[PDB]
Amino acid sequence: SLTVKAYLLGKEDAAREIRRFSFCCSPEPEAEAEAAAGPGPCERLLSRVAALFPALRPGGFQAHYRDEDGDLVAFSSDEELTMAMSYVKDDIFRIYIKEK
Amino acid sequence: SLTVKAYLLGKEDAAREIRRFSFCCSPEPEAEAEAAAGPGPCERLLSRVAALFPALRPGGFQAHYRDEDGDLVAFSSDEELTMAMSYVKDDIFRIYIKEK
Amino acid sequence: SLTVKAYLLGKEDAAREIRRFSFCCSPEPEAEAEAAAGPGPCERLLSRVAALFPALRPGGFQAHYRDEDGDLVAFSSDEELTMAMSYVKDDIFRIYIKEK
Repeated sequence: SLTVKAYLLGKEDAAREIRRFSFCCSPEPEAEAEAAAGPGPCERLLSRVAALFPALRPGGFQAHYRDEDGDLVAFSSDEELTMAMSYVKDDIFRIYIKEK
Repeated sequence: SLTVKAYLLGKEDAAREIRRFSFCCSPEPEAEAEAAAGPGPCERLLSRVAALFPALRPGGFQAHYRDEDGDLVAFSSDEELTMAMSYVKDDIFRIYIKEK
Repeated sequence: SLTVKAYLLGKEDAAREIRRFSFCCSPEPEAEAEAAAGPGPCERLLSRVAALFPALRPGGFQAHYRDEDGDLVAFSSDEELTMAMSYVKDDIFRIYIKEK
């Protein structure tokens, strides 16, 4: 299991709302194309953040993760998630949620 | 029939979105308590504005109507609607929508 | 794999020597009693620290790990290792080596 921490950013980049959800270490929830048609972790995470942060649009936001440099990188692909977890050594995945 | 015009207000009180819906001249849509349990026009209007203006909360907004003076009066009662229509002579009811 | 960082402490608790070794995520290196006769991780770690820190005795030292409070707890049992790793979220296990 891996708890993912999300940080909501308003206009002054100030923490509006905080919420976390339990995630599986598994690559993807489903295997069939009826349930995985390419993505998996990204589409899963972006789903929870939507229901968790109703303050903004359901799918009208980008999640930005810090890199080795610290800069924000708006991720939106499973390939980018596998990389983002490579940074964190612990079982906590922090990310910066922003509404488009 | 009576078309109700709503004006969405952001932070700078600037018209974000515009949308209208056809309303009935009738007092209330239903008569039974299963369908009218006190309110009628207010609850009906506030319902449409929610589905029409998804940009904000479903029921986390107040509709303000101009008076004889011009000032905004956040209405939220059927008794206030019957009065608001008394101002307009035409078949067009304008109101200022604001998200709480 | 899990890199274990060790910190050598002299008389003034000052970092004398620094050295790291690659460890396996596995419970124990061997299964037979000829190779595991109770311990496993502790006996393995304490073995490397000895060859790595020849400055002191081969088996005349105690390794102290920080707890939730931060205090040092001289560990010397496999049961204590499994717990020590539970603190660190990353893949880096830090410990304070002291010669008896």
